Amino acid sequence: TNKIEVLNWEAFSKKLKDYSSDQRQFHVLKLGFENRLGTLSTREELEEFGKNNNFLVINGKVTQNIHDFPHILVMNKGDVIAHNEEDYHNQMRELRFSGNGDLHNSMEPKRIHALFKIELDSNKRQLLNAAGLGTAENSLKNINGMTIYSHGLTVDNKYYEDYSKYTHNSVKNINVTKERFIANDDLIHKLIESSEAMKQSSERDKVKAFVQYVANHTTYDWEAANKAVQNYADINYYLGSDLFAVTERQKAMCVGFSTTAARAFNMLGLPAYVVVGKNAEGVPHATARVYYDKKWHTIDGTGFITGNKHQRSAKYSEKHFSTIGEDSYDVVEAGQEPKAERNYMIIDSNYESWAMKQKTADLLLFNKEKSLVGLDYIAYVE
Amino acid sequence: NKIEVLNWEAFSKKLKDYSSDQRQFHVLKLGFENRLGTLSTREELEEFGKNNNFLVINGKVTQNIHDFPHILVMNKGDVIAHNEEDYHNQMRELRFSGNGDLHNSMEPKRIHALFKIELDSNKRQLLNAAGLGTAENSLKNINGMTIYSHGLTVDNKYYEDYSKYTHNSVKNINVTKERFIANDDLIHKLIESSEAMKQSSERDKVKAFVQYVANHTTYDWEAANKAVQNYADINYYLGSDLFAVTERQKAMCVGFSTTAARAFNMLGLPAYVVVGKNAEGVPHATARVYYDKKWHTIDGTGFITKYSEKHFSTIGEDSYDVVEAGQEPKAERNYMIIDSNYESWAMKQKTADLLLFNKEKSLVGLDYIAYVEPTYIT
Repeated sequence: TNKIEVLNWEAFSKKLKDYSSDQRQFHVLKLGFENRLGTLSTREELEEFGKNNNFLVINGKVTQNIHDFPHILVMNKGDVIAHNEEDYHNQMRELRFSGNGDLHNSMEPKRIHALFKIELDSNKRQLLNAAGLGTAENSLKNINGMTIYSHGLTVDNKYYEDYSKYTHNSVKNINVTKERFIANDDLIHKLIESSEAMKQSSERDKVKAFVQYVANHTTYDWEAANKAVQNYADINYYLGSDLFAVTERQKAMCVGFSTTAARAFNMLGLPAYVVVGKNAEGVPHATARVYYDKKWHTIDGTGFITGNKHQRSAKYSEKHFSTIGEDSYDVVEAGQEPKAERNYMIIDSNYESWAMKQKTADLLLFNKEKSLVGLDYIAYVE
Repeated sequence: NKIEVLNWEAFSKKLKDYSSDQRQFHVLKLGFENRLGTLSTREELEEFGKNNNFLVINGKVTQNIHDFPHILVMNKGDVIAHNEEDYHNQMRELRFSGNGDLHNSMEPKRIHALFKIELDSNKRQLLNAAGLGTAENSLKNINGMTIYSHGLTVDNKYYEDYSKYTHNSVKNINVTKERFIANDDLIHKLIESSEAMKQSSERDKVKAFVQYVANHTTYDWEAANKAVQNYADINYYLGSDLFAVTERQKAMCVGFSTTAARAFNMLGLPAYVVVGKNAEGVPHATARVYYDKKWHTIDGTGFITKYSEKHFSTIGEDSYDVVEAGQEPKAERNYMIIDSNYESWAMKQKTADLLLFNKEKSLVGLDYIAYVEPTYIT
């Protein structure tokens, strides 16, 4: 009866070149999945599918003619094809748990397939659910002259997919490569360009311009900030706070804003670092400290959060006009305990005295070339 | 001073040579202030050898630190500076975590030395100003000689925070049959402790178990509150899966219901897990459980930040309207979506078969059928 060969991309590609040399695009079906894995796929994209899938040849045929278009059949590398009924029933005798798979590297749900009808019925799936487990759903594909049936082989925690989204989000921003970091520095450079900060005369107006631009093109993450004030554990806090938040994600919280700003200011020859303290409403906050016009300043790049105002005291007036809230924080020295509990930033004066005297490009530590003021400029004078 | 770095094989050779009598070691890992192992065996040392190499200092394989033998290890990948210049070369250009081959692992690497090396506060302030971090300065004084360590690779400064999410996301999936069986054992302990088997009637077994579990498991009100705030949260899954009440000892409705359903099938009380809305109109889950000739809705969700007998009677048992799979609820309040055809099928099964796996952990053996209820008066 019907034969099925399982080949990898190398072997399959050979057969493809023999039986379909003129064919340039292919649809691709993956056994166990509703939608095409690929539509109008090229041989390069086929090869890419070959990393996680093997290819099927059925009765000598490399493709299935479906609505007059060649379809390639693939399946997950750990899947099994039951040869006959006896084999299938051997295979389903005992629940097969995901963690006991031989190949350690791939423990996503495996499937079993057969040219005869196989399924796991709603009763068995209800019992799996009753043990907190899940397993891939029933499905089939009608092809040329036969039908291939599929369903879960391994059982696992029924929340596997939900969890695995957290796996992905938890790793996509760590193990950062030098390439990733340089590309981010490019994103910052582009923010600097778009802000037109370099077109400003004074250093102060450079700051103003960049801060206002970023505030006008980055979403503040109200939800995550909300959950963070009620110290509720949230991966979104980190996604809004790290070096990729305003640049890649375009959605950020205070630490994100302040880190992107500090990086940008150092590029612009304006000695900067990130500080933390508390809101004028007592809630934990973060800002940048930036050196310009002979002084270290507190710059709050997220000055739109608090609906409630608080004036006073006079140093020396509101007439010292700022439209980015320059130096509106009290400062607390690193080490010293905060004597108040609102409207302070914890600064480090030794570091500030040190930083203002360094070559600004050195302050970048790495990728020093992206400095916009060369490699020798020092902000401090006399 | 001489420091030599050995994998577990070679080090085991030398340990056999010089410390055969010692069957337990404490284990210090360079760059870490706590011990890595406490009274570790050679088994556990071998496990340590998967991600760490072993230090041999001036020929010695073991150290007397507080009148007990200690072994020094360090992460594979960590580097040793031999002199000031060598140290400068290693540090000359930022080393990013993701640029190791490695092939494994990609955890922060550290650099070590027998002379003073540190990443001072200035440098860490600049790293911080880049959104970057690296391992802390650290120190071990072994026997008059001092081993200095600090971070070597740099990465996203939230590396540790993200990695807790990585860990929590994978620790409960790729479940092994051994893990599943051990979870069944945890459930058995809950049953024993609940004294449910020592009750006379089915209803009392159900009440005892549900009560005990709801009284000895933390209800995760935060996760629940955020779930009704439709704020995506890994803690929902941690409070909902099969390890929630058993391992985590902290759960929401699906967790309580799933553990209870499993226990009831073990106890010979046909059970499955159903969803719907509680009396407030918010998404809830319960267990449907067969006993006393009827299918019942059992809501065993706890309240501890006491689940009483009154609560069981008025809320825990049969307090929901049932709606058939496929049908619309009367209001969006106080209903559970059941499968009547499934209920009819399951109640006639050998209850061990309802467990699908680890059937020998059935507390009523292999032949128990709940549907056997042959007289009217009971």
